[PDB]
Amino acid sequence: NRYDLMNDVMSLGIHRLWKDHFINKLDAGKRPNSTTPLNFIDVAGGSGDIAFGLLDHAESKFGDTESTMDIVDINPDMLKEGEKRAMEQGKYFKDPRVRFLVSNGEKLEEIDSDSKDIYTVSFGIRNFTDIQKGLNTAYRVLKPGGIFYCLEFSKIENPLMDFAYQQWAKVLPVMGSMIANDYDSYQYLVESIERFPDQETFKSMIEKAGFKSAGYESLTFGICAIHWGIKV
Amino acid sequence: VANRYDLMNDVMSLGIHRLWKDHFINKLDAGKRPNSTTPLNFIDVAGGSGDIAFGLLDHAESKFGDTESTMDIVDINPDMLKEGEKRAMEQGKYFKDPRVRFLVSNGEKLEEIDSDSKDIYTVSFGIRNFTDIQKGLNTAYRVLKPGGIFYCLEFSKIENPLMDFAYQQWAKVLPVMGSMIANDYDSYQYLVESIERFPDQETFKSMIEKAGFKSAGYESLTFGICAIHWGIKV
Ligand SMILES: C[S@@+](CC[C@H](N)C(=O)[O-])C[C@H]1O[C@@H](n2cnc3c(N)ncnc32)[C@H](O)[C@@H]1O
Ligand SMILES: C[S@@+](CC[C@H](N)C(=O)[O-])C[C@H]1O[C@@H](n2cnc3c(N)ncnc32)[C@H](O)[C@@H]1O
Repeated sequence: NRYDLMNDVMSLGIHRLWKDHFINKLDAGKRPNSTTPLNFIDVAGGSGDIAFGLLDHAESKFGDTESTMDIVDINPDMLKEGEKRAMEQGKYFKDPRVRFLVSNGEKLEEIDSDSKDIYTVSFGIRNFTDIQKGLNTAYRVLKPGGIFYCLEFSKIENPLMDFAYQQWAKVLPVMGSMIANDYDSYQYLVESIERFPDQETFKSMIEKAGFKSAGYESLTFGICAIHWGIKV
Repeated sequence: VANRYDLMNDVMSLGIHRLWKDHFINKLDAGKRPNSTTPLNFIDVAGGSGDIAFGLLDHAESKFGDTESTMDIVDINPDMLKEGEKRAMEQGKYFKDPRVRFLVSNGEKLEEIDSDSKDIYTVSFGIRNFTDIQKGLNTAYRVLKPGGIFYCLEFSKIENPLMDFAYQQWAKVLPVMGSMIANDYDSYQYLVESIERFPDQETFKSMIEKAGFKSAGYESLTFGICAIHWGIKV
């Protein structure tokens, strides 16, 4: 919930709409005239907004109740909350299709090479101590024709909006400290967005990982962005 | 609609509003004691979603074993009360319960609520939206029994100058991000202005005393970003 709250606050809840757009744009899932089940992997899943979102979208639009989902997070306490959310909604709790896994996105040692059709990472890759290694691991995990999809904060192009965002980013750790004694969380959040490579640099890092037909779509003037790539 | 209100609460308090509400319920400490046989009559106003209402009944059950006290959840917005009924259904508690009623009504008048029928009156972050605050306080006095308790959780005036300074920068930038990210300057500016025009701790206390309440008082929370105000009928 700590990350849920910071995402709610930083984006004023609009991250929900970014996630809805992200899922609809990817448009992943087993088509009705096919019996091959897709193997999803959602890295840095946390409470599971994307993982459950992908599964829900695949069912309602395609009638897919076959595809498997691996939800991966480095933090066991963050993962548990995802499974805790799964029981209360009562849909993906104790489901053979859905696996919760404690693992580092830079390694993913438990995952087999060339085993996954769809890789997603949503607002998590910026927290990786090594972003490139995580991108290389993403490539390793996917099989030919596999789609990499990333939702993450980015660079705001417009100077006025960026200037307003910087002040927002300045006042957040101050307010987080005074009200919630949470300076470190908000400062690390703000600094992780600042350090993160812009739309073009990140695209190059995705290409450097080995992905082809790589591109991006800046959302809400580039406060965040959707990056993609296809294997081979 | 209720999601929108939960979001603005999270954003303005940075998620701390849940700690305010838990302190609010714990401080009130309401419920039929195990040495008593008389159930209490609760009224909750301007909280159709049920955050405080469900919390009050849960607390009374947990601490005292009180599973008999009645609760009237009152909101002017029918959409908010639908969500509360949806919450109660999905919760598996307080849905289709004779103890719990969901009622459409204006908090300034509470016409469907009889005089001297309630033991506890609670309003949480809703009274600042009342077009006339005094009318709401007078009505709260009317529905309460002798010995009835008025309890209020609402945004207030910050008493810590450094917290105030930080808040003023917050209040300026927040609606700007509202306009830029959410395409919604109005809601956030309206929220900031509704907090600004609300009476301070001493003024609101006076208004509660003008309603007729005795032994009135307040406790500032988080440097006075919000406050708990109370009053006892006779
Ligand atoms: C804001 S959340 C993202 C949750 C969810 N994907 C969303 O968009 O709301 C960040 C999550 O990434 C996880 N994380 C951070 N570093 C990681 C790493 N190296 N490998 C896997 N997960 C990581 C954190 O534990 C945290 O739960
Ligand atoms: C932000 S919410 C309250 C937040 C949360 N549900 C709680 O009680 O802590 C404000 C609520 O007060 C209600 N409200 C506003 N003006 C009112 C009035 N004059 N009478 C009754 N309810 C009112 C609104 O419909 C809205 O649902």
